[PDB]
Amino acid sequence: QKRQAREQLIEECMAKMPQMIENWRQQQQERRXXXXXXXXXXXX
Repeated sequence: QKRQAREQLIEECMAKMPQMIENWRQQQQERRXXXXXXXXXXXX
């Protein structure tokens, strides 16, 4: 039972993997462009 619970958990987590990594990568990538637009609006 424990083993199967482990395996199902791994399955769900691997289904959530590309989702989480894309969600965070795009968001960090967005924070870079919002900090670049706030530093280029403070410098005009």
